[PDB]
Amino acid sequence: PVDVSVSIFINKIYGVNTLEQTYKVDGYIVAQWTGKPRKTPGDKPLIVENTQIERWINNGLWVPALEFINVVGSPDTGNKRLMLFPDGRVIYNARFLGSFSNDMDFRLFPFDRQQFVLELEPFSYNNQQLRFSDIQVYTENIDNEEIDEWWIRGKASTHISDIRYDHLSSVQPNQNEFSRITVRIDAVRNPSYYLWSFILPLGLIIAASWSVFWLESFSERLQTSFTLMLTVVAYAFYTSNILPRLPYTTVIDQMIIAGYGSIFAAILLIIFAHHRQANGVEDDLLIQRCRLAFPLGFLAIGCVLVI
Amino acid sequence: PVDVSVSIFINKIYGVNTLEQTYKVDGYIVAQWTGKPRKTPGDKPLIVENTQIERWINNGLWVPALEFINVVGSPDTGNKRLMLFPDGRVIYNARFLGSFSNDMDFRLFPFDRQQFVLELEPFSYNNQQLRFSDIQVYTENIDNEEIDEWWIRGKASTHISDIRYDHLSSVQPNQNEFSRITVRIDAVRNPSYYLWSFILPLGLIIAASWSVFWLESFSERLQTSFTLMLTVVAYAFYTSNILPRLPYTTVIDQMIIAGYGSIFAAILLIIFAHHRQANGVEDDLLIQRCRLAFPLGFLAIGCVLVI
Amino acid sequence: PVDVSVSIFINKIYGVNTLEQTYKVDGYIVAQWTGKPRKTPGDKPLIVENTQIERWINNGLWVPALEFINVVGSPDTGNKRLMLFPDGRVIYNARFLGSFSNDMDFRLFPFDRQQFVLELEPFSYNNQQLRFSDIQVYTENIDNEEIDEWWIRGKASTHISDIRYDHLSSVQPNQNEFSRITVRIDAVRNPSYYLWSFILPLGLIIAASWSVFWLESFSERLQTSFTLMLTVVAYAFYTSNILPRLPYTTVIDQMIIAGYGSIFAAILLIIFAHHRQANGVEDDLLIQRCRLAFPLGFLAIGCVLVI
Amino acid sequence: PVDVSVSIFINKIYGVNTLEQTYKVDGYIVAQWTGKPRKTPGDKPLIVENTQIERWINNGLWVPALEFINVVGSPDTGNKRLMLFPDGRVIYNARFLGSFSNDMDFRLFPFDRQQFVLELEPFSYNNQQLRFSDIQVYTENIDNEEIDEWWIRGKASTHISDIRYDHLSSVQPNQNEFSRITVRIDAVRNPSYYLWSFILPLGLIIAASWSVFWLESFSERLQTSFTLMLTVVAYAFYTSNILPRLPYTTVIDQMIIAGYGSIFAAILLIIFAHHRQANGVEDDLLIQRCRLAFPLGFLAIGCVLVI
Amino acid sequence: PVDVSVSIFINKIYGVNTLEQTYKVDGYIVAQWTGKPRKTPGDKPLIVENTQIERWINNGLWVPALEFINVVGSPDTGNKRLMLFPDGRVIYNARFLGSFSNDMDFRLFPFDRQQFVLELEPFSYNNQQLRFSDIQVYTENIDNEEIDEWWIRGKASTHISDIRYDHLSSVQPNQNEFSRITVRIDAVRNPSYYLWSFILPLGLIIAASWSVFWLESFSERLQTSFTLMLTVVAYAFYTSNILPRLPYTTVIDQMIIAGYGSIFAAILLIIFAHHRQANGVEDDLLIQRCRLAFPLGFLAIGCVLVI
Repeated sequence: PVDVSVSIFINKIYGVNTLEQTYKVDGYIVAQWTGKPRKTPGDKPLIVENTQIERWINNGLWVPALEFINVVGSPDTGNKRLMLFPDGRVIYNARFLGSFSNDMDFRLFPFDRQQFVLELEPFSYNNQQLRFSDIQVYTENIDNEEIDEWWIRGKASTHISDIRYDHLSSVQPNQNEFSRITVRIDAVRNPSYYLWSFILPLGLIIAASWSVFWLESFSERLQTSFTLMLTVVAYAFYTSNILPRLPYTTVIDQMIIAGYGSIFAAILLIIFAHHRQANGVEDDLLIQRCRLAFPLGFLAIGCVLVI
Repeated sequence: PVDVSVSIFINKIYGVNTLEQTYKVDGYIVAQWTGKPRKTPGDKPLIVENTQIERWINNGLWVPALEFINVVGSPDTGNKRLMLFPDGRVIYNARFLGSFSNDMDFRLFPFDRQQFVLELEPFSYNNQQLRFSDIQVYTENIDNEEIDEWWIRGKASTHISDIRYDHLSSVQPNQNEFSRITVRIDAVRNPSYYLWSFILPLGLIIAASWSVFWLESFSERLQTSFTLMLTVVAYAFYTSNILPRLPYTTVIDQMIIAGYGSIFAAILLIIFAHHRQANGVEDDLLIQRCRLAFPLGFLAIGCVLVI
Repeated sequence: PVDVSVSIFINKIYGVNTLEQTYKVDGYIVAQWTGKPRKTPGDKPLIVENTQIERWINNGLWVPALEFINVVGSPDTGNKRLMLFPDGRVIYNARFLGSFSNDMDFRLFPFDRQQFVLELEPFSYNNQQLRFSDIQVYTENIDNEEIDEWWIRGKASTHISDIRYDHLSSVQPNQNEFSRITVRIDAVRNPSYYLWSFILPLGLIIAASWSVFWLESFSERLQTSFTLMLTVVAYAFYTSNILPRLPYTTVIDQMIIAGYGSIFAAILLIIFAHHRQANGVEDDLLIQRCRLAFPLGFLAIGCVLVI
Repeated sequence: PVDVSVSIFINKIYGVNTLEQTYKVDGYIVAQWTGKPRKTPGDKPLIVENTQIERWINNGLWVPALEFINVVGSPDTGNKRLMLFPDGRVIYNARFLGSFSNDMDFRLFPFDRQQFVLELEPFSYNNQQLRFSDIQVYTENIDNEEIDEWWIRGKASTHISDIRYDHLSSVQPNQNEFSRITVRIDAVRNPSYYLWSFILPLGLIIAASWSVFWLESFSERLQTSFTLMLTVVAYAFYTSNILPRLPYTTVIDQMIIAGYGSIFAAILLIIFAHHRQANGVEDDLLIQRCRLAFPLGFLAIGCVLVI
Repeated sequence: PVDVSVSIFINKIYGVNTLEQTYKVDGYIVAQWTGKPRKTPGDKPLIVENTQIERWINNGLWVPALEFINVVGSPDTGNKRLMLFPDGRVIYNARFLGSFSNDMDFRLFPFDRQQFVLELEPFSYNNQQLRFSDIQVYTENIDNEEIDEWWIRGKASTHISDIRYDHLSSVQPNQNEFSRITVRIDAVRNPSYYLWSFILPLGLIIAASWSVFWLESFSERLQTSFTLMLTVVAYAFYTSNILPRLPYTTVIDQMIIAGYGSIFAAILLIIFAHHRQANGVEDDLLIQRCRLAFPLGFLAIGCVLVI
């Protein structure tokens, strides 16, 4: 009933792939388990680097394949080493860089929370069980991440449960429960850039759109609308090119629709004000003085987007 | 005439390449077939991991190469294992990530169907036959697809047919029929994002184009048209940059031309309105009152685009 | 002087790189040639799959290297198999996918003609000759290129010629002539998409530009032109991002320049209309009525663009 | 306590990945260390190239794995050679190209300060220490950066420090201190292109925005403001697409937000001038003559962005 | 002091990386050198293809590793063959595809002169020299043609000089001079595409920019200019997106600044014309008649930019 200790050193997470739901993790991994003792050179432990390891297997060294369950494609294995002890126990060490997969919601784009997860599990062993799992990191929050991508409000989160896999259990009846280490790391999106540089300009554009009501004539009002209309389309484009592509509406992406709407609603009022009259051409007394009433109407509906 | 069991675990479909007609499939695959019984260590089945497998072949172990017929390029093979049973039967297991090809129509872009398909067939064996095929997916539709991209409808279509391959049969007369597994999965595109953020703004922009007939003057009418023209071209760009590039007209793309036409037709009326007159000056009294006759004409053309 | 029959199964191409002049080809290749007989297990021919093939070479099996002359970089060799016959003849089979290069003229962009080419020739053999060559495409022209950019044309083209290579021919005097299979498949560009969505709106835009002459004033005429100018600049951008990048002027690219001229010519006329008078301020009575004389002037130069 | 001399020849930096904080370094690396003396063919030193090196290891030649700690994924090892000297000493030479990572502040974008760094450390040895470190570079500052992208202020550097690694350490009590070479090179972004072609055009536009106050009418003033609004949205787009993507506000990114504001502030004054009056419609006599008082207000706040 | 002849067949140059200063070269390379005579099968020369080569080295065949000094990462080695002669001399042939680097000045962007370079040098041998070097190019110009991106001013140059490498000269005292082939090919920029399709439209816009002086009113003049400003920003974006990214100001990039200035300068005159008066509102009679004096002022500054 083989015991396996596991420790995973995390060096770097990088590259969220918003569409494919994919991120890259570089780091090391450690497995420790005790086997039959052997004579080593001297009596100090014997060290085996890279290319040499595969040879020891051909002479009867059992070395379990540890698969990353949730990695997308075999990861980049850097240097790898074995530490064989004269008393038997064996240490497998390897550096990796791999593209891992997990479910993640991006609907709250400028203010995200995400959880990056690793799932390690032996490739073909059910009564070889994973003893304990450990990780690390070295950072400081809240501090220097007005420089950084986002804050890692969060920490370790170890699991290591057992998985059933109820399919073709008759291949080996009664035994198909595999030991799976699961690690998860929480993180929040530093909104600084998307607020200071995206949320703000869009609102001003939407806000400046309302100043159309202070134009004295009607032709002035209506013609200006199409320039404001064009202004939203441009900002919608600048939004879409730079922001990460997604198959749903982000908070920013909804704000873009809010601009498209606010200007189109004015379009209807500007026209309906002209032809809801007592004669033929009269801008309805009290109607064109929604100058500070359209901003109130827009802000009122923009508080139901929150809850 | 060797019998071969096959089981295919499907983990993930992701990243369709609309231009090249290509999608990626990550998962596992299993092959089982019984051969001459042999002595294993103890009497437990023997487990052979990764590199050791290629060695076992050099001692005369026949292991059929199973090629993916519809894969584009050799796939990324992760971990692989053999299970040699003392009673003869052998279970080949490997994790695979590969880019597969299938016919895909994207003309109805925001409302696709589609069928993701696998085709497995031994690389050099016609008597060796595929016994039975199974597929395993652990997803839920419709449910979390507001965070994903696709809705899946079908869920397990399996075939296992036979192929003729009638070329150069005199090399071996009478025998050239191969056993081919066929897996097919139906799926539908989540129209949500392209409606709320692409179909929606485009219609409003096209709709606002019609309000030009409510401009009083003719210089206003004709001059304003050119501003609307620019608005469509801009939105065509924003459409073209973010939407997946294709060599045919999508539904949006047809709606995009619909705008281009409405504006050029409006241009024609606006000018024809001015010089289809009685004497000096008269803008044809009723023709500038197609204010809600141009909207009706467009929706009529937008209902024959559907069927 | 060994004879070698070769047949090339072509599966798909699909991904043209217009700048690098490059297309991808996936398919199979077969080589058959008769050698000294041998004893096979039983008397059935012996099958060798992939890694085992390289083992047979180390025991003196000569397997000629067939190089793709016009492939850019080593192609992806999928599965490969040998067929060793008891009567001597040997069949080499392999699946390939590679990016090939050929000269391709794209000057007539929306209406291209191309020739996709494979060139196979042994890597180091002058008196080992290719017996006869075969090509298996199956597709059905005119038909499905409604969905794929191209259109298949004339199909199979085989040569099997001799090459001189007169440089360092003194390295091996009197013998430097190689047997080269040459495959060529002609193709035409499906213009449907670029017409309905690029050529057509462009014509509408250029046509609408001429309508400036029906604007009454001169300040109106000149001012509106600058909006038309910006409209043309926008369409080049929308064109340039989506269309395939090239180092020469395509047909579309020329049509784009026509707008730049028509507007700049109008700018000059509209201004010259104002200051070609008898008295201070009189728009030359006939010249501003080139309203349907710019439409005629444009079309005359666009039929000398044809020949 | 094995001594190892190290010299790292740097051939090329380049291709900074501003988002991933990543740069590539091409060059050679040399390891020299004296071992048990013996006999070479003749007495000239023995040279072992590439594929041959891997053979020598299996007969007991210890060659330590030198890992690039800050490389992202195993780097590309070009050619490698061993020089075994008859007096014992051995020279390991290999050409490498790998993607290295380091912390990079880009908040000062057009005037960045970065430090590209190598961190070398043995993969599995605690009393085998790095003797001395050398680097070779051959550059000139301030001079060729007319063309080169990077001004260098420092003249390389070398550390060769000690690392604790206080984890896992009871596996080997008393011994867990590793030797790490650190090489660091200072460099700056060179403002020429971003000033002459990005900073300058932005400033001119913001200045021209203020000339809106010199329009006689109010409709002229307010309508034109929306045109300036549209222009800024365009320029933010042109900046964002071409400039390197970052998760924070660069100097340019800050300058962009100021433009968005100046127009919205002008819009408000233009309006407040109109309705901060003695009657109902009088542009407040002094306030619309902030024509050269908005420029003064802009220049004063743009000096607090510096400090 | 072994003599080695080298001949390099060049098949294709393609894919300039303007930022990284990098180009791709596909072709073959040939090495010829005379050694101890050996007995071959029969007396014909023996041919060794690919995988078989590395085996011959392990039996004492010395084959020098030839490194491309300015190649960025180890290149893709296609097929390789040995021709061992009974009289001793040995011919190494291999097809290579690799990414090479060189310094490239792009400041005169649309009209460059460039020099593509290969640099070959043995990896670990100082008294084995390159006898004579030959390369085969077949590049005729002016003619090729009809147009392209570069033209060819020659065929090549062939140094084959001696290198010092003065760092660590005591590794082997008194002998550290290596033989390095240097091949260089000159090329000139085919400007055709960038003139007709980029330079020409800019001039029309810049020329049309001056037509603002023929606008009658001042509100006409000043308001219209803000539209012209937008036109340049649009064109800079379209320029920068399609044109190759660079770290310095191209000729085009300066022409873009020339527009930015001419339009901003017009703004200044247009306003100064209004307030350099005798009464209060009189447009200074001669100054607004710089309509064809600003074209003259602009053309003069574009001729000292030349020298």
